[PDB]
Amino acid sequence: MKRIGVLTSGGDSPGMNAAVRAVVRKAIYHDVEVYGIYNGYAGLISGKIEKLELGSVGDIIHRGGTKLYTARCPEFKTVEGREKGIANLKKLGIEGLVVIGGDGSYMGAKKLTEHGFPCVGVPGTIDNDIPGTDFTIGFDTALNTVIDAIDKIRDTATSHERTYVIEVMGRHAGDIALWAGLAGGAESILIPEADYDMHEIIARLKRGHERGKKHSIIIVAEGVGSGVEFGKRIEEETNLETRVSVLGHIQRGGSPSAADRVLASRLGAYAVELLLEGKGGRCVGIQNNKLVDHDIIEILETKHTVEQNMYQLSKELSI
Amino acid sequence: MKRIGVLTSGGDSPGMNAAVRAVVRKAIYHDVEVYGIYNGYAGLISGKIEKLELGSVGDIIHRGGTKLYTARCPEFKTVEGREKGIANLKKLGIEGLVVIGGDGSYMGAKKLTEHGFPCVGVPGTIDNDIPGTDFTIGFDTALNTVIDAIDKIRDTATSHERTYVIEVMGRHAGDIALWAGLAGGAESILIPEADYDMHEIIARLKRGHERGKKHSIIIVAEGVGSGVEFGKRIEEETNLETRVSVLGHIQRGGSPSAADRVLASRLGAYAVELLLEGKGGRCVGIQNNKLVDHDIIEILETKHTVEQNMYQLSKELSI
Amino acid sequence: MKRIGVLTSGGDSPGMNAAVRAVVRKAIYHDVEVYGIYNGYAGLISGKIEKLELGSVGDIIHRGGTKLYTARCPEFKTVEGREKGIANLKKLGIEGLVVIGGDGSYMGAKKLTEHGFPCVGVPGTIDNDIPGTDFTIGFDTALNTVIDAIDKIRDTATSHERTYVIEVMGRHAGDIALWAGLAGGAESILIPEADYDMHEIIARLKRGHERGKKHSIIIVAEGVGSGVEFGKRIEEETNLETRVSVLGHIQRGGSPSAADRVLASRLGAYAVELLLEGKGGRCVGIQNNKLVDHDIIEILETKHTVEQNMYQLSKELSI
Amino acid sequence: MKRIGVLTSGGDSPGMNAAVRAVVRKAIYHDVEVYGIYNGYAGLISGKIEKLELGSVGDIIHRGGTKLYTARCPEFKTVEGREKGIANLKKLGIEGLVVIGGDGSYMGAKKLTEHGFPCVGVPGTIDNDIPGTDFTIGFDTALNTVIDAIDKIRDTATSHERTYVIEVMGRHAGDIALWAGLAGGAESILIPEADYDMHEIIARLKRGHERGKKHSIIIVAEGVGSGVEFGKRIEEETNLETRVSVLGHIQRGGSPSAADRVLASRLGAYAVELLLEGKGGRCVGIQNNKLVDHDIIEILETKHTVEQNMYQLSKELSI
Repeated sequence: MKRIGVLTSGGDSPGMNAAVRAVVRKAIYHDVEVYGIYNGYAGLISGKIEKLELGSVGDIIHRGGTKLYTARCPEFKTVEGREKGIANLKKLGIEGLVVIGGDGSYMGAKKLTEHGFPCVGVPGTIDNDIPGTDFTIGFDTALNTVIDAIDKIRDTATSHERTYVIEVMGRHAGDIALWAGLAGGAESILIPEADYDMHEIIARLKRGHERGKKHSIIIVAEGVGSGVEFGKRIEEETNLETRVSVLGHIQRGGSPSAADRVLASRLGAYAVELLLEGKGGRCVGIQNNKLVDHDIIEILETKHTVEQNMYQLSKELSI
Repeated sequence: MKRIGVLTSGGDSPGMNAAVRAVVRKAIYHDVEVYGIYNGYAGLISGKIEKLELGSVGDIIHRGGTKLYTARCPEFKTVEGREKGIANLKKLGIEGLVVIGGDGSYMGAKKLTEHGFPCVGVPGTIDNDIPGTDFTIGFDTALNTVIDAIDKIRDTATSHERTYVIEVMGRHAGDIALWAGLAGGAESILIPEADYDMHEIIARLKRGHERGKKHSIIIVAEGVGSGVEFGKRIEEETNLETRVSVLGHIQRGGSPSAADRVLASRLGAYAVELLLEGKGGRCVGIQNNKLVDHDIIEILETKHTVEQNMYQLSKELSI
Repeated sequence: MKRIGVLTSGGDSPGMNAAVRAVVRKAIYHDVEVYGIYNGYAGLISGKIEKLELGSVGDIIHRGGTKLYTARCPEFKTVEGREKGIANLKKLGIEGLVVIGGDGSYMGAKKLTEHGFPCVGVPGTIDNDIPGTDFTIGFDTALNTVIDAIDKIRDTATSHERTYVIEVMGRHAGDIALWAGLAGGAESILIPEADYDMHEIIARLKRGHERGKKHSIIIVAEGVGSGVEFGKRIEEETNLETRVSVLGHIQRGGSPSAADRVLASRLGAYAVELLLEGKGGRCVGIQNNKLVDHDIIEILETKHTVEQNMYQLSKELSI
Repeated sequence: MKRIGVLTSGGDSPGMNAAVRAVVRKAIYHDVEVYGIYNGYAGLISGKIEKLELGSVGDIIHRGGTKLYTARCPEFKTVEGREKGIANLKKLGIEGLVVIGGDGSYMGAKKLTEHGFPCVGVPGTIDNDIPGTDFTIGFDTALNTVIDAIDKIRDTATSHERTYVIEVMGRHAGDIALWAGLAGGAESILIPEADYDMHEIIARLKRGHERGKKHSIIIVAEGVGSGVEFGKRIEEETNLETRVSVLGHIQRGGSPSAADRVLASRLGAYAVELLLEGKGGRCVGIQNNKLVDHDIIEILETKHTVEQNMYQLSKELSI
């Protein structure tokens, strides 16, 4: 292989630039040309595609977002859109693709592999919800964004002796909520993977202000519901000054943590390695602190777990 | 004067600990005892009041919030509550008070001055809306909190070529919005002090994506209305992927900037100075980069201004 | 067991407070009293020891440093000092210790175990150089402190087209330098575990400014030598504007990352678990993303490794 | 005037990009072309000069450093180099310059003004040492960088009960040291503008550990001397665990504070205003919180002051 393409799709995550940078530098190390495909899969159709040179990735490792941009491409799922896509690839003689992003995106990449264009998938999402990896690029950075906000809310909650409900992103996964709750010492944490009881939660909360906890923080993964809901249902059964904050899209942006930069660098180079190796339809990741890769289809079946032993601990440390 | 009290009321702001620390150290420098009154004016009634020693303020300069806590005291406005308050003061022989916080709080302090208890007011609020000062303690820190969030939203807005409406606090004042908009290069800024036109705003926004601005940031002071409102009214007349984020209470918390620490230190010591000087019913502040103090009643009349020359500039730099 | 003690010794690391908080809450969860021993082992001698209550650990999870303090105790290594230590323990009926900190500290804890006081060791150091764990509490936070400083130096190095040598801590281990070099995209990285050639480094550096790299960052673990030394030996063979910066003790302080909070919470609670279990002379940690514990003596022999596959990568991505 | 040029020289400072962005947008607002001159004055000689478009300044307001780069140009001081400079300007028909940076740089701009090329100077330096302005672009951001490092050192100094000497930049001015010392609650502050006594400093320091201050922070402007020097002379007369840290070039880099963005935006636009007005040989700034401009030569004579009333305060709050 002498020429490959690279793109980012799904929700952007911090560390995507560091991955792109890694795919480019690693390929050029091996005398392979790399083409930046812009706007996710929507670039395979518009043909917005450009050679990426060394100087192209020379000031991005520390930058949030993706310099290739990202976009939803239903067009590409159609046989028509798909072949417009393939035709643009052949046209530039691109032989393989590294796809960086969500689990929506791993489908486009197995499709292309079956049509002669080997693709390797790279997990980019703050949600930490891609199978085949303990960790996705942007998770760690998200966590730091969250705890930073929580730390600031604790200052005001404490000064005013108020209780706060904080909604975190995560889509359908409780990892952000679970790790950020733990890390911020939240009185309770609500996540899709583990049962909660709202009465047990009020209870823990009255028996905190009894003993003189004046303030509390409750963490709610957006995958369980709305913080503005939980906050009111709480104000009712305690008649107690409650505030809600919905952190929102800040969780997505920002210069990536050291953890995410290293992860993106390691996985991006890894991906190129397998492409240049005759492997296609694989995704890479980190499992048990070891770099692994997997047949994509084998593991799109497998369902996501948080570590329950970590949820228990959050209960034991909140009392 | 040999014994004074100090308290924080209204919304807490970062830098309040640094002010308290300054009031305590400055008084003790002058052989004056200081008493920490907890829970704002609500402590003058409960009598939750404690001598503050040097070691009391020895690890707070960098801490957000107020270690004296703060609370609303309608009780204290009543003649009854007020005299319970006065009685607790006499009881401990506290002769004067430094009051740190909002403009609600400057009233309690003029009241006490007329009843023989000289009080000096110190501007603590992130809103920057206290007359007698160009700047209030916590403003600068708020600004940094805001631009930090904006910087993170710009990463995702840019990657996805989306337009964002960001709601900032400020109560009734546009200073947060105005300074943060400018500082983040917002396409437009909505503030109570200056007229905006929503059509002029859509216009500036179509004539941006014409020339190929894929993304925009619009800043809305909460004193003009709801970002979830503006965001939808925008989605309608552009049919264009709009997102809203309501920053919320993070703007209130967090370790204070260097600017706020210095300001709080300078004003807190200044306040003690005037108390120990036979001045009462005064507030202090910084005007034209000079430390000043003012008869409170003379200037509770005066109405708040942003700098309009700074609003113009924001228009000229957004086009 | 109904009563245990906890202390921090060695160099302090961010996340030590979160570990202490976890040891306290986890033990109180199980109806076990906990005593805070201050000033490391020097507290077992002075008897500066205090019961720790729930409210004791109620505002520290996000705090850098150790609220129990830490100090070197040669005294304690002596039979005399040691038995003054033991006598204070019996005096308060403390039956076991959780020891949080460096590998110096694991010796004190095996000593106590042989003298009827079961001790469990917990890895607290930014150096990431404790055997039995892939990661030590404070490493991740150190990394972020480093990359943050690097990011700032890159700004000025880039603007002025200068080359910079940056010395990072790590004692005898290259993990900080290795991970932070990778994460910051350093042109080269000098670490004790892997050979470097200074001429190969000048070479990579001339062949960078040939192709128009105006600026470079070189990372030096303090365990290989002095940056002020490498910088000059570089200025000589290139006659090229070189700057050195020695990051220093900032790498030790600061509010811990989400990663370090979680790690410290998990390992702290884990430690209590084994103490309360009849296990002594063990240290815990995380290996292959799994919580593990080890006979201390078995593994004080084992020698530290960085991941060499990660050093290669840094070479491949710098060219 | 229809065509101007803009460049940055001297030490780079955070907020220089925001100033450049402001000069460009403000001129284009008025139908005036702007040319980016690269590498400071060294670009007037090499002719490395490029038209700057709107999209040129579209993603820099939040960026540290200068995208125009900066360099020392002794060549330009020579009549020869100077006229190669002028010839490149005429060649592109550039009629005026906005010069952003140090006080070295204000000389180049008065020179050009006398040779028919009106120039306006804009204060860009972290040192806050440019006459005609209370504040220079990058100062505020420097302060925050410093206090952030101090806050981290306090964590470890406190945990270990050590005393620390911290050297800060500032060249010949004590403003960084003075403001950051105040803001960090330093035990003492050494600055060129105010006398210190080393024995008075040891004294304050023994009478601190008498009363049980276990740790202290001393701040030294690099313009008074070396921290590694003060630290040793302190270790001698106290025999007390002393540590030195030289913050270094981190103080120069990093995304600018909200304060610096606003200042740079305001002064940048202001500069263009005067150029387009027939004013030349002027520099702008902020004095008594008011935007002002000054004949350059009139005020290169005037000598720099810190506010002494602010140094006193630091003495009074440290005791």
